[PDB]
Amino acid sequence: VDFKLSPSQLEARRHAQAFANTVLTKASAEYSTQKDQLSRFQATRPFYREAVRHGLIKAQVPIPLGGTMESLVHESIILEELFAVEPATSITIVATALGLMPVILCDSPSLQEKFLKPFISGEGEPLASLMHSEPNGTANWLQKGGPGLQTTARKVGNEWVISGEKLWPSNSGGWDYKGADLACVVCRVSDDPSKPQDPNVDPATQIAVLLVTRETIANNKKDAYQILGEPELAGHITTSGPHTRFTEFHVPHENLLCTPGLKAQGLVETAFAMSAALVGAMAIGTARAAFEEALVFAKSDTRGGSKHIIEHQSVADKLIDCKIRLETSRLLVWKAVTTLEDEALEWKVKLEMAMQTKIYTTDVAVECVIDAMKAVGMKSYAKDMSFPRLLNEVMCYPLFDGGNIGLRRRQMQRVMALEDYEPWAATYGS
Amino acid sequence: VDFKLSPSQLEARRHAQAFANTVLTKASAEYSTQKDQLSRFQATRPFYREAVRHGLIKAQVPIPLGGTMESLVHESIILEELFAVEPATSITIVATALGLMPVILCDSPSLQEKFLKPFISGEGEPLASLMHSEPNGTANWLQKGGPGLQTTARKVGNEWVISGEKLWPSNSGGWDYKGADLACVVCRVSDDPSKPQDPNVDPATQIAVLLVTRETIANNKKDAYQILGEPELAGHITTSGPHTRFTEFHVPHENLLCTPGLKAQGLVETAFAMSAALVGAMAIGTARAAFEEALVFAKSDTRGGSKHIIEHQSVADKLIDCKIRLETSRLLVWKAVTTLEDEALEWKVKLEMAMQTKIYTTDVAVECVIDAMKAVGMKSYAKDMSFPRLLNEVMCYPLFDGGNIGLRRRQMQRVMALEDYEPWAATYGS
Amino acid sequence: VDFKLSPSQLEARRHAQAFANTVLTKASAEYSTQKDQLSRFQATRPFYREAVRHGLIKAQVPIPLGGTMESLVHESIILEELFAVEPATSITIVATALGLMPVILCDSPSLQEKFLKPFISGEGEPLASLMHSEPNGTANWLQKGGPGLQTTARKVGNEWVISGEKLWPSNSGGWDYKGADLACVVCRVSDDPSKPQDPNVDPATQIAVLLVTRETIANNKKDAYQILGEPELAGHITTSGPHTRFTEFHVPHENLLCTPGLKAQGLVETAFAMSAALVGAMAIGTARAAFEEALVFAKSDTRGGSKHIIEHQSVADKLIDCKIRLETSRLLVWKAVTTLEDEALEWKVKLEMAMQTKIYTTDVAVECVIDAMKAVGMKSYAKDMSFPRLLNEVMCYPLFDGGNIGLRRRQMQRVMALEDYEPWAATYGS
Amino acid sequence: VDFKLSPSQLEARRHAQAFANTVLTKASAEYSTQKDQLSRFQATRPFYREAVRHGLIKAQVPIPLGGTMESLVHESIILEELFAVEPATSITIVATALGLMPVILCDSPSLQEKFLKPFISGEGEPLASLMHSEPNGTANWLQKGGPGLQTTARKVGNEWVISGEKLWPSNSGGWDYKGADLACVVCRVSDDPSKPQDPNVDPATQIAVLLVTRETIANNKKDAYQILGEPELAGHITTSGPHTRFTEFHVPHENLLCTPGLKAQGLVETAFAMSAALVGAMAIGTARAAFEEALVFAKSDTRGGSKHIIEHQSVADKLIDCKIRLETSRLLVWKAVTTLEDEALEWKVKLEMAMQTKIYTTDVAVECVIDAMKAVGMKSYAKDMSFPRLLNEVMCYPLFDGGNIGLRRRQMQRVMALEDYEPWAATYGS
Ligand SMILES: [C][C]([C]([C])[N+](=O)[O-])N1=C2C(=O)[N]C(=O)N=C2N([C][C]([O])[C]([O])[C]([O])[C]OP([O])(=O)OP([O])(=O)O[C][C]2O[C](N3[C]=NC4=C3N=[C]N=C4[N])[C]([O])[C]2[O])C2=[C]C([C])=C([C])[C]=C21
Ligand SMILES: [C][C]([C]([C])[N+](=O)[O-])N1=C2C(=O)[N]C(=O)N=C2N([C][C]([O])[C]([O])[C]([O])[C]OP([O])(=O)OP([O])(=O)O[C][C]2O[C](N3[C]=NC4=C3N=[C]N=C4[N])[C]([O])[C]2[O])C2=[C]C([C])=C([C])[C]=C21
Ligand SMILES: [C][C]([C]([C])[N+](=O)[O-])N1=C2C(=O)[N]C(=O)N=C2N([C][C]([O])[C]([O])[C]([O])[C]OP([O])(=O)OP([O])(=O)O[C][C]2O[C](N3[C]=NC4=C3N=[C]N=C4[N])[C]([O])[C]2[O])C2=[C]C([C])=C([C])[C]=C21
Ligand SMILES: [C][C]([C]([C])[N+](=O)[O-])N1=C2C(=O)[N]C(=O)N=C2N([C][C]([O])[C]([O])[C]([O])[C]OP([O])(=O)OP([O])(=O)O[C][C]2O[C](N3[C]=NC4=C3N=[C]N=C4[N])[C]([O])[C]2[O])C2=[C]C([C])=C([C])[C]=C21
Repeated sequence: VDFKLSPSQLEARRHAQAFANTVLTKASAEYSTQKDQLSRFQATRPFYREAVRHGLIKAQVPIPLGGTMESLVHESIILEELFAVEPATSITIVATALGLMPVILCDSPSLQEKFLKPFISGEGEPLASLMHSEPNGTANWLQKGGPGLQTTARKVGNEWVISGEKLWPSNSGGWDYKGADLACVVCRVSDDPSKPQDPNVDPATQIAVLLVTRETIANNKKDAYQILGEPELAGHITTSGPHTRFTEFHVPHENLLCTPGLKAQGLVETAFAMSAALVGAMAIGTARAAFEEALVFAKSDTRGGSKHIIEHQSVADKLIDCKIRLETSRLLVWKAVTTLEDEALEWKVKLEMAMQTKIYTTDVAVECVIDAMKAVGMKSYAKDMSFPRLLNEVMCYPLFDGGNIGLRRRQMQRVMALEDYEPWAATYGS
Repeated sequence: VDFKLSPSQLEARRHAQAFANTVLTKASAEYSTQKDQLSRFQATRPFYREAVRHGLIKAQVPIPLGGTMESLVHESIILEELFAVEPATSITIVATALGLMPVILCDSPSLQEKFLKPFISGEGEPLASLMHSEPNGTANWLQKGGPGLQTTARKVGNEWVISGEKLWPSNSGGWDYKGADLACVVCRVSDDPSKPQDPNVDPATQIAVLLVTRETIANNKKDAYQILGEPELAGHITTSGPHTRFTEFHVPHENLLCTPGLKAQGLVETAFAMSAALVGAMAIGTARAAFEEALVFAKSDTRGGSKHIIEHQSVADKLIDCKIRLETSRLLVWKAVTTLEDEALEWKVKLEMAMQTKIYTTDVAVECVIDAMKAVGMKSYAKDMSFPRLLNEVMCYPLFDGGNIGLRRRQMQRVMALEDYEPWAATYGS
Repeated sequence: VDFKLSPSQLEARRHAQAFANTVLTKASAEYSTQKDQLSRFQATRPFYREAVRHGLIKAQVPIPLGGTMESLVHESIILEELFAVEPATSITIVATALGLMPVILCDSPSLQEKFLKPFISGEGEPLASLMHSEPNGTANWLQKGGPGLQTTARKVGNEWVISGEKLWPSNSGGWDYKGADLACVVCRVSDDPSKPQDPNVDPATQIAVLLVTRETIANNKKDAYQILGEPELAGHITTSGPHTRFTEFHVPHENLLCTPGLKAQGLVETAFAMSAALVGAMAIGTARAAFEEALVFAKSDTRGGSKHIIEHQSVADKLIDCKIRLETSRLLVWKAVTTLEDEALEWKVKLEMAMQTKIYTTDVAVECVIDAMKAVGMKSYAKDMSFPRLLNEVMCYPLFDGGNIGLRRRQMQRVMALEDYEPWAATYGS
Repeated sequence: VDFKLSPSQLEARRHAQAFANTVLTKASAEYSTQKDQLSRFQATRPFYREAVRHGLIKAQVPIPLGGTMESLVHESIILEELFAVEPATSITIVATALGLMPVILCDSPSLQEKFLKPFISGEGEPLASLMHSEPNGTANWLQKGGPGLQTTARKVGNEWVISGEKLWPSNSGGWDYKGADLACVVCRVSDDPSKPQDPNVDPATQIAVLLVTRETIANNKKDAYQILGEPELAGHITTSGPHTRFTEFHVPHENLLCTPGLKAQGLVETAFAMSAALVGAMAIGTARAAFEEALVFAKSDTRGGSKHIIEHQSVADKLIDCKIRLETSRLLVWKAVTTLEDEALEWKVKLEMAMQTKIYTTDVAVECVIDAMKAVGMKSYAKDMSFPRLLNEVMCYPLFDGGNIGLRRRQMQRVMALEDYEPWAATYGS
């Protein structure tokens, strides 16, 4: 085994560092002057445009599909660098990547070519979004005997009609709330939403994914697609994840990601599994920023003492703990993404590895930021340092992209409970 | 041994609750429309004025001195209730109480009856502040051979001349930056601030506390007392702890709190030890609000499932951990405050108990808020819930009023290292 | 609010200390030469006798019933001192107290008078045991639809026939496997053992507690009561809790503790709820012994350095954390035992407090011992120090007397799930 | 970046598993009957003999030196499989590897060829030991101005005379207390052991390593080399780490490992850094055995419930936490040993990675065994399950091979304090 980065991986890092260093660094000056979530988001459009220009959006699509993605390892390296500087715009990129994953994973060349085109063109500010989350929650969306998703779809002729509400999906409403360039709406098939989901059926067999573009939205009545609100977040204040309501929203049958059922649910699961693995790079990035800033401070400040505070064991212990969390996190992420790319491995093995990664990396990231603040002391509580922003943003990772308590841990539990569970299949094989 | 509350204490809670729900609840609507810390602080004045009218300020001065204080247990019960609703103004009350303690503890009836007059009248909005913290830090202010406090004082004629800068002292500048009604400036005696502190002289033996009032500031040149800035805090955004600079600031000798040296340092230590214990009440209040909001949510929301999330063991485990943290914390606080009033115990014993409380309560309060958020899930990240504000505010406790890593733990370590260390003196007597 | 110990409580500690230092300290030299669990337990008999003579068994019975129990706080204080020195015999005293509680709590004066007699006489060495635990576990014994207790009682004429196996009940077989002087066998009423429990009837309504004595066993066939094995434990190597098999074991109807059903289940719950609060005293005692031995070592050993290791911040941090855990634990236990004795509080509130105590104290105790060993270093791993023993014994508390994960946390979760759940009822009343 | 294993690495795992299953599993039945440490240690000799015959000893010496070690990753895999079954003998192999390390790392083919010969012959049961640890401790053996090592050496004619005592060195005395086939005694140069170390000279410059064989001991007076005792350990009851007291022990000048000073200290530091990295493999092996035993139990036992306990979220949470700690640990170890073999990275980087590994893996392994026990419940406390043994064995890891609190963390803190500290050098290059 080896951990020596290839020339292209080293370049991806270099390129990624130069980007946010010369681009993202100027982001705050713009959105910091906005009064609301949406305004802040829109203020980042120019920076997203640059991301596109630098080919960071095209890098989210596989080469075989006209993109420039090299591997999940390159992507993890790039994300770490971006989040280590500015999550703004960087989060918009990962959001788009998620929105594209279902199409990238489906087995319909014509569908991919048609919907991925604006993302591989390298121009404009194409936004993608995987609309799954709902106001009532989704941790139990696959619970047999449960209500199931409240966003339902029914086939009426050569088209589908969507009804329901979504909440949290990133960039779902695009820059101007008239829809994202591409949205994968996850729905539960139901000819009559008024009637509860059959408690005897497997919820996964009721899943359908409908591709919704700005064109789709413009072909519908205005009251068929509307944004009820834009949540004000504690951190990631420039991100958009509106509360959207679909009322008799018509979608062409040609926009069906795939045959409703297990195949559709499998695509959503695969997309979220790959995302869970990459979320680690985001947590590491944010946590690393705190660590390096505390490290720099501890090695150059005595706090009125006779020596740099890093000389005090208690301070060093905190920093040591931070370093270890980051190091173990990155290794787990790399192992996860590489495991996901190993065709010879069973999906259950890949899913477990991805779940572990998301759970661990997001939990310790919070601890790392807090410990860094304790080591720095009172000064870390003022806005003149990065810590205030970092705490609010790191607290999002353990909650988003499938909270650890309600979703990820449960998905992992399920796999571990299987009779043929192979604990170390991803390491020593079978 | 018993824990039953007396009618006096039960009344304190009710009054604290009534005040917090009638006055404090309306604070947000006022300071939320302000742009900066200072403006947000000034916006809380009408609320501080109401606190004074409710005798909350006079309740910070012991009856013998003209106040109406009943006990530290009453004060803790009050603080828990106030902070469980709105830290704004509440933090101002505790700040004034701290700046008052030095005078309350000194054995000079003359200074007391003179400088405690405006705080017991029950009129206006008198602010007191203990100016100790400095821009370079204070965790090593007593280290032998170190730089020592940067705020020095020298005797010139029949008055003292202060030179140096202070940073973080609450309400130190007052409502209009013209100085707090009463300020206890902690300085290091030095005839020449140009030369470093004598490395062969014990720092504590050179500590002096000068009382500075608005009048004192008015009797000096405008450039002798200047506010250099107001730090933007991540939490407790309505507090004021400016960066003050003293330049040949002349103070009457009659304003010396006590003899310079160990007696002055003792007053400061004692004041900070008492506040350190009461901080636990503030931490509990903040952490309780998070626990309760999460508890209510878990017993009323199913998150799209078939049952309330509290029925999920993982969720219950989180709520249970928060409950235990809050429970153990309140008991510790109560034990600490009582121990501090037990004149049958040596100071080292009281000190150690006070440090234990501050270290434990503030540390677990952070974990309690975070665990609660993880239980609630994604929705806890939206500002429509209290969690966003609670997280920011709670992260201040482990850092302020003497950080745990640099100050409190060191103070406790010192006592434990002593030859006559009595581990359980506060419990099973000495 | 008062933590001042009365003269009787202070006297209880002194008495326990004297007993521990004069008697318990000599136990090790006796059982250490035995090659098995039973033999080691028997070797402690000549030590239990002393406990009886000192009135330790009599102190397990309330005064109104002929005992000398002063209060649970006295018991808490006594157990801490006893376990801080030697778990041997001390655990046997706790075991007897548990086996006596059902009778102590029942509403049958005649029954109490009859069966408690040999325990309040202060003669010989009477052993009591609450036989509840079984080979298949008991965490789900009250689970509706589950198999329930595998030890069942069948009413045959004027006698009860017991069938099934018990495992873990402390000293249930007495000193010679001829049975404890008094055993409270918790059974599930079943007219036909070969048939599974009825999934339509609440398990709690089928619980019966049968009193079994050495006489009852003598009145039965030899193989109607047999010890199948004596588990070799990791710690508390002198305790007895055999695997017992009841085959057509006849028990006089008069030996029925009370009316089968909710009332019987109620007695078992209250008994285990009271012990759950007291185990905290046992955990504190074992952890205190580790902390004190690490503290003494740290204050007198430099480990080849130039100063006592307690001067190193990392060592101090460990000691500080152990002290806090011990401090918060004792306060919780006292609050719990005090709450349990408050006749003005609903059972729900008392049970909740008892669960919090058992969960917190036993969990934190394990960390306290481990941290003490890390602070001491390599030396703590040799049997020339007492850590090796403290580690194995402390690890028992989280698992025994109702495991935290399967039983205690679940009982607490249930209480919190209730619609009328009052979080702070035990502190601020209703 | 790649984690895939080569055919040789998989073969190494299969070979280790076969050896542990066909040989190590029979060790317990042999040493369990012995009464003391030495006797137990001696009972493992036949098993160590088999290890030799299986070439496991020769596999501790690099291929360029005539050994058969393929790489540190192969070694890490072998150790994990061995310790997952039986630490006995396995720990002996590890001890020998550390003892040979100083010679393996020195730049003298002549010395290497001469002293490594018995260990690569593939016959007998040769033991090696790195004698560094002492009765007074060694955490501050390099502290400037401190006592320093108490085992001193002085040059007399064409040979050296050793004076002092060693405590803990594994197999230092050999199978019959006549000495290990090879021992690297770490001494502090001093012409007069009665005089204190010069507080003006860097301790590292006075370090000397002398090679002592059974022949060396046999060529000295019986009173010059004597075992003063064999500590009884809580775990790893078959390991030997005598208390030796060199008295005017004469060693040939040619047996000097290298020139006294930083070079000698460098060899010790390097040897211990590599051991620290491999210790993680041992911790993983032990923790893995606990995890797997609890996993199997949780999937096949309902504990009197209606479903396997793994179906309970609190139980799954414990197993998930264990799995994650194991996964992150193996990855950190593989990364560490790989970093150690990277000739492109400077020492400080390799050292930092090695310390992080020892610190994380050993600490986390303890938590894993405990969580596994809490998951299984009461049954884990009985010796009919392996948990009791695993708990005692895992607790040694955080303390031995350089405790984390006194040595490892201090070594890491030293590196991080360096002005040229490159946090991510091992990952993203310099
Ligand atoms: C993530 C994403 C991004 C872009 N990235 O990728 O990075 N985003 C998104 C998108 O895109 N899309 C979608 O759809 N979405 C999203 N988001 C949202 C989120 O993710 C969500 O919401 C989450 O994650 C989920 O939620 P949660 O929280 O996890 O769940 P719920 O349902 O809500 O629940 C809550 C709670 O409760 C409990 N539970 C429940 N259930 C259960 C439980 N437990 C146990 N068991 C069971 N069964 C728990 O506690 C939970 O937690 C997003 C967001 C944001 C902010 C951003 C920025 C982005 C995004
Ligand atoms: C608190 C108060 C209030 C009002 N109350 O009472 O509630 N305030 C105040 C006042 O009033 N006054 C004064 O003076 N001040 C104040 N503040 C401020 C604070 O408190 C301070 O600043 C703190 O606490 C302190 O600081 P810290 O951080 O703790 O310390 P420093 O110096 O800074 O340091 C840092 C760090 O470093 C380290 N270290 C050092 N040294 C050492 C160490 N370690 C170890 N060892 C040693 N020796 C550590 O890490 C530390 O941490 C305030 C504030 C606020 C915010 C408010 C609101 C209020 C107030
Ligand atoms: C405790 C006692 C003493 C004397 N004191 O009090 O001190 N002892 C006894 C007596 O006396 N009696 C009786 O009866 N018993 C006894 N023991 C025994 C014990 O306690 C028992 O066994 C326990 O505690 C119970 O068990 P656990 O473990 O807790 O449960 P189980 O069933 O077995 O289970 C296990 C596990 O699994 C799981 N889970 C289940 N289920 C569930 C779960 N989770 C969740 N959820 C659900 N549902 C968990 O993980 C659990 O853990 C005793 C003992 C000993 C050792 C001694 C020394 C004494 C005694
Ligand atoms: C390890 C080894 C084996 C074989 N392997 O490799 O696996 N072994 C050995 C050998 O071989 N050799 C030698 O030499 N040794 C040995 N060992 C022993 C051990 O390792 C040692 O001893 C340890 O680790 C070290 O110790 P510690 O504990 O770490 O240190 P001290 O000095 O003792 O100390 C203690 C304590 O204190 C404190 N501190 C001190 N100092 C300081 C501190 N803190 C802070 N700072 C400073 N400066 C702390 O707390 C510490 O901890 C061994 C063993 C065993 C058991 C085995 C089985 C084997 C072996």
